[PDB]
Amino acid sequence: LLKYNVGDLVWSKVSGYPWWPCMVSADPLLHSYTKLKSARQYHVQFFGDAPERAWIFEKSLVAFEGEGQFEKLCQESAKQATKAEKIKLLKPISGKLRAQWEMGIVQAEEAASMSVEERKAKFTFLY
Amino acid sequence: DHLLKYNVGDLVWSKVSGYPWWPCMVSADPLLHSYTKLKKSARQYHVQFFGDAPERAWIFEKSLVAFEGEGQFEKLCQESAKQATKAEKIKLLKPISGKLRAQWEMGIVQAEEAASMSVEERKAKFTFLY
Amino acid sequence: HLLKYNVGDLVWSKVSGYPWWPCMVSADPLLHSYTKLKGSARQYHVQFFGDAPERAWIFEKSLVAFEGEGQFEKLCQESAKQAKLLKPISGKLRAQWEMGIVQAEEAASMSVEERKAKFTFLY
Amino acid sequence: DHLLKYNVGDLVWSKVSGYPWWPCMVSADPLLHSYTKLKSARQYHVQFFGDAPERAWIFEKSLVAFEGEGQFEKLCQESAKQAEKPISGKLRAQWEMGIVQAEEAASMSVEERKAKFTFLY
Amino acid sequence: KDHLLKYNVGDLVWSKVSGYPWWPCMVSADPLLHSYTKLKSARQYHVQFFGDAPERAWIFEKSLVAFEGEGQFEKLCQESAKTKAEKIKLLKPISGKLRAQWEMGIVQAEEAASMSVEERKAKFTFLY
Amino acid sequence: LLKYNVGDLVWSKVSGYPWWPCMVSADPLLHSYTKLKSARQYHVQFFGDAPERAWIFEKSLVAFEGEGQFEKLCQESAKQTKAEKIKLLKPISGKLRAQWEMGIVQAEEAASMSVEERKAKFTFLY
Amino acid sequence: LLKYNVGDLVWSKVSGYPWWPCMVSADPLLHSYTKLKSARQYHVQFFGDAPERAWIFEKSLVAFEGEGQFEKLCQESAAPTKAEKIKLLKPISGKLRAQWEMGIVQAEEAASMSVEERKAKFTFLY
Amino acid sequence: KDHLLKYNVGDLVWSKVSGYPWWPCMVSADPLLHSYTKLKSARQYHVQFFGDAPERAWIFEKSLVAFEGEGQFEKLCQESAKQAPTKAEKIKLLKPISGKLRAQWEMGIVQAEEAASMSVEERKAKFTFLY
Ligand SMILES: O=C1COc2cc(C(=O)N(Cc3cccs3)C3CC3)ccc2N1
Ligand SMILES: O=C1COc2cc(C(=O)N(Cc3cccs3)C3CC3)ccc2N1
Ligand SMILES: O=C1COc2cc(C(=O)N(Cc3cccs3)C3CC3)ccc2N1
Ligand SMILES: O=C1COc2cc(C(=O)N(Cc3cccs3)C3CC3)ccc2N1
Ligand SMILES: O=C1COc2cc(C(=O)N(Cc3cccs3)C3CC3)ccc2N1
Ligand SMILES: O=C1COc2cc(C(=O)N(Cc3cccs3)C3CC3)ccc2N1
Ligand SMILES: O=C1COc2cc(C(=O)N(Cc3cccs3)C3CC3)ccc2N1
Ligand SMILES: O=C1COc2cc(C(=O)N(Cc3cccs3)C3CC3)ccc2N1
Repeated sequence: LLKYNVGDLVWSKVSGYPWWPCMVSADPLLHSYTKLKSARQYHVQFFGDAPERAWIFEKSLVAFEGEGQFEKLCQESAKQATKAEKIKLLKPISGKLRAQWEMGIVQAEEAASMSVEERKAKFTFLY
Repeated sequence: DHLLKYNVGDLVWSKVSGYPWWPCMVSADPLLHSYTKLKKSARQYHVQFFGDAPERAWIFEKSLVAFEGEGQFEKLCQESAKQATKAEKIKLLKPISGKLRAQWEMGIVQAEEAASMSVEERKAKFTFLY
Repeated sequence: HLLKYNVGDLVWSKVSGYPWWPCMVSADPLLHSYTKLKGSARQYHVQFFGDAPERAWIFEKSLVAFEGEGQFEKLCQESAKQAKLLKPISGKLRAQWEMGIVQAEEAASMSVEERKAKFTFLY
Repeated sequence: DHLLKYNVGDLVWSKVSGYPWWPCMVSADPLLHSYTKLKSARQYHVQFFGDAPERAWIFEKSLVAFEGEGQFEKLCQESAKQAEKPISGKLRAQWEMGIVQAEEAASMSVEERKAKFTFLY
Repeated sequence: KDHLLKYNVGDLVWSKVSGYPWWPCMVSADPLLHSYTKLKSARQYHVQFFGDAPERAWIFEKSLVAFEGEGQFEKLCQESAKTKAEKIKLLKPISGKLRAQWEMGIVQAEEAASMSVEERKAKFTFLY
Repeated sequence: LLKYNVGDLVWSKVSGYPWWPCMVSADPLLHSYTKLKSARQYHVQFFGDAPERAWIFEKSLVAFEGEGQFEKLCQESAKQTKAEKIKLLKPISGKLRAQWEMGIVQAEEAASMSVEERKAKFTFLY
Repeated sequence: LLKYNVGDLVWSKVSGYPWWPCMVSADPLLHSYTKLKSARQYHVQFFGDAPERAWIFEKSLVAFEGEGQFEKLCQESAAPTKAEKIKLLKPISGKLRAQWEMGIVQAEEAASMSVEERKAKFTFLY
Repeated sequence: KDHLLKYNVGDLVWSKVSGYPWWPCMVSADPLLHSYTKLKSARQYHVQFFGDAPERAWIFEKSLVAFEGEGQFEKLCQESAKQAPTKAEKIKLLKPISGKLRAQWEMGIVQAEEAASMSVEERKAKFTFLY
């Protein structure tokens, strides 16, 4: 009766980073995909050419449908945020990070076009 | 997926001609990314053979039996021998030796540890990287 | 423009003591060439499809363009007439041969560039 | 493939905002297995040459066919006029390493350079 | 004989590197030099930093504290804080990528602590 | 109170193979080095250029001191089936003789080291 | 008649970094260890827990004897620019100090070995 | 230091292992022990066997011959069969290699001949097998 399961596509918010396309996965060492810290976390892998992973709170996850959600996610996170935080959040990503974000989105949209089992077999990053 | 006999992470015994019934786990093809196919008229599942030197194959459902534990192996042998050629029966009942006996034993140890786990955890621990 | 095969082309290869095997023409990971002349008679570097991949320099005379599994029967009967060969493969080798066929038929359903990017075995 | 400006193995200079024009090679995505796509505007997948290789989907407008190092000065002066400094340290070394790899790759037939310089991922 | 040093291979410690928070670590052998401790008059131990992006270093014994759990971190910070700029920096709570990796390390160290030293060595020794 | 511990050098006997230079190690997956199958087993790594690993019974392990033990191990195993004895005393050849030799060279180099150092140098990665 | 050869231990200077313990090695892709750019360069590998590599000019290389040279290298490098001198003499800290220290430890162990043995142990795989 | 031995790291040799044909090899350091030669009264060298499935071994100097090219293989076989006092050993030695082993032997020769066309430093950097 949990909201997300292994293979589910999510957007994750990490402070200092834009909403990033992710996939819920098992921790390569701890072999769990969700845990309690009173507050639920899920283990995610960040999509793109330089993959990363983290334990992200459910409050910082939104179900991924496509790229078109990103604008609303920014404007909603800006309205919920400190005067300096809002001006920082609405600012568009550039350079290396813009390319990697774009690469992530391309991988996530390709993953979305697949059945959960097939995308787990293709897009689960090996560690 | 909820409609097939087996799913990714399920533990099965696989029979390959010339080999004993082997402890396996149903898994995604590392290249083709499918775990089952029709060869439609006959279903196959992609399995990984447990042990210190892992292998993988597409095995017909007719050659798969749900894994419960080591105690099933004797019945599987005696049933396969009764279903089998005069030379095939004498070969099937003969107990495994050397390198293959060790690797079979190692597989059994891995399968029994995998069986003591929830499907999600065993997929995350026992899925062999290729 | 004069070679019969190019990198990414799907072929059947015959190695003495083995059945006609589903392969793909590839570059040598060290020598970086896909074809050479042994001496008068052309060879191509191929990768044998399956769960346990291998590679070799095979003579053009031992290569046939891969269309699908349906060719295997004729390849056997033709090799037998030119010569054990007619006897069907079993055990581990039958499984690996089957796995190769499955990989080759998936590779055949793809554009040459995509199949090179997906099925070129890393060494 | 015979209809696009670039193909797998072609050497190009790539411009990424905040980075100098970089010696690259057109290649297939190691995951998606495509080398070009449309986003109305064509992109090509490239690998950045060097001792620490990277890769990206770059628009055709930000790619220039690589001939040699001698082009870099003009590319900078043209990119400055269209747009408010010479590279140093770690980045200067890695850029230099890319030039060395790209110029070696340019001295080879497309098939051989694909077999030698395609970065494994 | 190893039974004479304060720490041994597999022991869980907190390590302090200037500009970084007290980090959950395990004492391990150098993957190249194959030693876990050395003298520089002053003893050092080779450690691995726990997390999703593992690192390693030769850290002085003076900068190591035996790991019991996360609850020690607050005292370690307040004691390290007690240079004017260094104190204001030390007491400040970690954010972004580093906070996530620190959290991942703690999760790994607390799992490792729930194990016998032989098992934790076999599970948590990072390959190099 | 166990006879062997992680890093200990042993000779292992597997039916159809000569007594082989090994090291007691933790299973890369199960993370245990010993188990009870009433009869104790230890997880070992076979030394050589093509390393292998297995769960071997304590009855089939002998503490490794050096190569000089091999002759006695053969003659004792032979004394312990008529065909099995003639096979056991026969000296190894080809690929297997080379790999056995490579194992002994690695084991003797491992023996010249403190247990911690040999664990850090000779534990095969899986 | 080249000053350096594969396996030789040197100090390399890269702008914005302290003199770093290296070892001359062949380029893992281009298979050359030296080239001319007029001015000779050597391919070096930077010692440490996070190894790197580069083509460094001979003018920015000094034969490595030991850590004791570092102080003189700094004071000699300390640069017509007033800001450059104050930044060069300043001691390294944090992550970089640890990795520099790890490099020195590796270079001094490499120095205690014959060239062939150190090439077989310390050549970083790529 | 290493200027007095017959072979050095990077040198191309043919190696004879009982039950196998004379094989194209390169003298290399042991990936673990980091030595390329040792005494067992009799000198051995660490070699890597060329081919698509590389192997390595410590081979006695008596079983090594400096590699010049493929053309030497016939004489090496003829010399080996003449030195082999056993009647069965001679008939086995002169027999030509087949199947998988013939292909891998061929692949080794192709690699060794490429390696021979290079300076010792370059061939060490290109053909030293990673372990
Ligand atoms: O290709 C990629 C994918 O992953 C990235 C993560 C990051 C990245 O730094 N983060 C923050 C992290 C938290 C835990 C570890 S990483 C994520 C964006 C939120 C930066 C660039 C990346 N590039
Ligand atoms: O560690 C292990 C696990 O896998 C093995 C498979 C085999 C083994 O050969 N097989 C047959 C195969 C089918 C196709 C590829 S392999 C399986 C027993 C039925 C032998 C030894 C093994 N040792
Ligand atoms: O999955 C696979 C793919 O490759 C194989 C090759 C072989 C196999 O042994 N060969 C012969 C070879 C010649 C050169 C190297 S290998 C090829 C079939 C003709 C056996 C099993 C395999 N299984
Ligand atoms: O050796 C190398 C090669 O690649 C590099 C890329 C970069 C580098 O950061 N970039 C920007 C990127 C966009 C997408 C991913 S990386 C490229 C120069 C434009 C920096 C240093 C490198 N060093
Ligand atoms: O997942 C992880 C684990 O290791 C890290 C180390 C560091 C990190 O940078 N350090 C400093 C180092 C000294 C020697 C090499 S690295 C350690 C915290 C003190 C940063 C992020 C990490 N993330
Ligand atoms: O370099 C090496 C080291 O390991 C080997 C094991 C074997 C080898 O086959 N065995 C039997 C095995 C039991 C379990 C898995 S392997 C061991 C000798 C007893 C053969 C050759 C080897 N070569
Ligand atoms: O463990 C290590 C070893 O290598 C490093 C290089 C560097 C490092 O960044 N450099 C500069 C480089 C030039 C070419 C590529 S890298 C070298 C010190 C001069 C930083 C940290 C390192 N840590
Ligand atoms: O591609 C290759 C290269 O190496 C091989 C070695 C062997 C091979 O088995 N040997 C014997 C060995 C002794 C020590 C380890 S291996 C060598 C030929 C004499 C067989 C096939 C090979 N294929």
